[PDB]
Amino acid sequence: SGTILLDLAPEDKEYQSVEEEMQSTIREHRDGGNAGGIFNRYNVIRIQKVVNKKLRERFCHRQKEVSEENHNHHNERMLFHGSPFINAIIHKGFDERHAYIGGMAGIYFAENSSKSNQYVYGIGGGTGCPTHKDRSCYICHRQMLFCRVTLGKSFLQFSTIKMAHAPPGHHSVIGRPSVNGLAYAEYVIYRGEQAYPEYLITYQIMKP
Ligand SMILES: Cc1cccc2nc(Cn3c(=O)n(C[C@H]4CC[C@H](C(=O)NCc5ccccc5)CC4)c(=O)c4ccccc43)cc(=O)n12
Ligand SMILES: [Zn+2]
Repeated sequence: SGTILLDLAPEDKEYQSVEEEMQSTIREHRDGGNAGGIFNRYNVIRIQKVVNKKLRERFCHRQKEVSEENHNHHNERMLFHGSPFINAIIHKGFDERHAYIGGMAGIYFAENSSKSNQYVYGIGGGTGCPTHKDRSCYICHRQMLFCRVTLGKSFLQFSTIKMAHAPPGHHSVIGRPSVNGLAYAEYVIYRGEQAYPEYLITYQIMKP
């Protein structure tokens, strides 16, 4: 792989920062918690920093190109990603060519941890955890990524993003919340090199 995983200690500001971002972005979802489960907070088991020389080279190369195409600003954002492919991603990086066989074009990120949690076991939560088939499992360890995402010039729309590529002049697409539209933001990129899987978070949802 070339990937090293570095464990962050709970007493480190960096761990605490990531956990705070995860905990403070939990929101109530319009499915009544069906996809991701019913919870008010997570139990964070472990937070690991993902290091891979080649993946970083690719991410930094693309970031420079995007910066050049966007008035010298790459417009990086930290965003959550949840999907059943976390293990592949930390070793091989993001690969947009897998967007079809996954269930979708595009790689999707959320600014709310709880939105990404809805997707960890699949679209709509799939059938939940492998062991108990429970989308609201309080026992099984879940994983999500908190990633660096190069957004460049973002195309904003108040509708669900279903495009094949970013529009001309843009590097990402954001589906924006509105009245009678989306409830939470979703961020899409169309090239794997525009995201780096920086933090791997292992966690449980907690029963209220
Ligand atoms: C509506 C919606 C809102 C907010 C978030 C959200 N998140 C997802 C996550 N998700 C997803 O992005 N895909 C497409 C990806 C294509 C890249 C692929 C990947 O990089 N694989 C790595 C790799 C490298 C080499 C070799 C093999 C593999 C990961 C999945 C999904 O297909 C997906 C599938 C199930 C659940 C969430 C998914 C979706 C979404 O609709 N979101
Ligand atoms: Zn379970």
